[PDB]
Amino acid sequence: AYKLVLIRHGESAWNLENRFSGWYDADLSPAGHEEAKRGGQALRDAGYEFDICFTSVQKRAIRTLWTVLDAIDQMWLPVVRTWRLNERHYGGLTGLNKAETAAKHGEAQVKIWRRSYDVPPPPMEPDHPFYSNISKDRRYADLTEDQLPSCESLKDTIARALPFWNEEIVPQIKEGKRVLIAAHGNSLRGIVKHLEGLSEEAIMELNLPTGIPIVYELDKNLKPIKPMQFLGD
Amino acid sequence: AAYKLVLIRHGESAWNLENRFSGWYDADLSPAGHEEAKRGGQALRDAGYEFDICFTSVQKRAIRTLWTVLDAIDQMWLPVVRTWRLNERHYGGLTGLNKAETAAKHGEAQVKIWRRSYDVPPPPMEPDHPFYSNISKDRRYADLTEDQLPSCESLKDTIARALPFWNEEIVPQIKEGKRVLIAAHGNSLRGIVKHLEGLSEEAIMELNLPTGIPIVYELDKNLKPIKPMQFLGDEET
Ligand SMILES: O=C(O)c1cc(-c2ccc(F)c(Cl)c2)cc(NS(=O)(=O)c2ccc(-c3ccccc3)cc2)c1O
Ligand SMILES: O=C(O)c1cc(-c2ccc(F)c(Cl)c2)cc(NS(=O)(=O)c2ccc(-c3ccccc3)cc2)c1O
Ligand SMILES: [Cl-]
Repeated sequence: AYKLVLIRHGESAWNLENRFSGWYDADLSPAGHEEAKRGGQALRDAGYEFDICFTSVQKRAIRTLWTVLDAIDQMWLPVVRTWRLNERHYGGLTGLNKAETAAKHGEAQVKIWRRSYDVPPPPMEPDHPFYSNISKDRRYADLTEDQLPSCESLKDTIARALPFWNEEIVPQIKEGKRVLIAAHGNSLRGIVKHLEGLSEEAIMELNLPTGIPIVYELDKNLKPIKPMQFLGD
Repeated sequence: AAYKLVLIRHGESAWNLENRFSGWYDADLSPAGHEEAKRGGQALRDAGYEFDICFTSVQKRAIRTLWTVLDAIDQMWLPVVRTWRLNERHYGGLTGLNKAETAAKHGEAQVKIWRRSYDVPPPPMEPDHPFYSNISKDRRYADLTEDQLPSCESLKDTIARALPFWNEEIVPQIKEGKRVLIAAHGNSLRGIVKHLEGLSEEAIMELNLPTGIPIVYELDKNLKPIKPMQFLGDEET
């Protein structure tokens, strides 16, 4: 029975997890850092051991992983970072709070976006205050023109995450390597969807909690042999 | 020049404060060591340095130094490669002894021999050593052949197992134009400086690298330094 563990980072600075932070590289808030500590301590009290870690290229996920690896005295582990595990790209909405989103686009369009699986929000355009900050970030310079999103539907997000799971993470798990994934709600969502074979309506309802380890036990075909478990209280 | 390389040696560890031999023991930075790294990182930030790949040991006092630097220069997203081959020199049986216990037990003449020689290792870490299993049975070394896992190391041993990693895994990255950062330890960095500068044994044994301070090499396309190593920081530092 393979053992797999996911963790989702906690709160970021300037309330950005409630402002469609997306591909903006918001750091963790102090509270989010503390959550990561607690998730780490939990993994330590339970004596978990990993052999390799996967994360995104966004600092709030990376710091969550650093914090965890610190807590469990495993900062020596190999770490692979990939843009394919980034949070969903929210296009023009990146940085808007809920009221500003409604004011600028109207309630009807917002609802359709909230509930649609393959309707992207509007793309982030060059006068967006995050446009060059994200799309001209060195860390994406190896991405083809069609790989760099200006916006993403949830389906887009999953479609770009799944290839990295297939080609990079599955082979590690199959070799018996205990894997830890520190990433974001919507990239984790694609992994949980493909694991449990969930529906679009189902994955759009799943609300993964932040800062607590998410344990999977999988059979020899990478299928869950029970539901997901949490670690802590 | 064609290429630029940055090295950094970690600062003070918890066992430095106890003046104990660490070697492969995985001692964490002291708070002052952590601040050293923050200043080093800040010096890299103020000079606008950019990297593409990082290499480090599997010892937390180097890894945390690298973490602290990547944080300071806002490049936490960079790929990072960890390897035992960049570990501090293994001090064998002296591991965990402090200065007084070492002097008391072995005397000045024998210690002076050890300090001044290049290919004379200290006594091996025997299985009844108090840190034998904490180090030699630590699972981070499970992939090592019985020949690779040292019981003790001369400086020549440490450089001999460091240089293969620099030839096989760092040189290709450099010749590929990747801007490299190595965060490691005094004696593994000694291997690299010895190789880059063609220094003699006598010279390398006399070389003490500053800690928590960015060490900058300007290399030509053959990886030959074109000037002496430079340091980044304020006038005093
Ligand atoms: O003034 C003196 O009489 C004098 C005496 C000694 C001395 C005395 C008793 C001993 F048992 C030994 Cl081993 C050395 C040392 C120095 N200074 S030193 O040569 O630079 C020197 C510093 C430190 C270490 C050391 C470090 C770590 C572990 C073990 C030894 C060895 C040498 C003296 O000026
Ligand atoms: O850098 C070098 O190449 C170097 C290497 C050695 C050395 C090497 C192998 C050995 F087996 C022994 Cl026993 C010593 C010694 C000195 N000089 S020293 O004065 O003797 C000296 C020794 C040890 C400490 C120390 C001990 C514990 C914690 C923190 C510091 C300080 C000072 C060197 O400059
Ligand atoms: Cl890392």
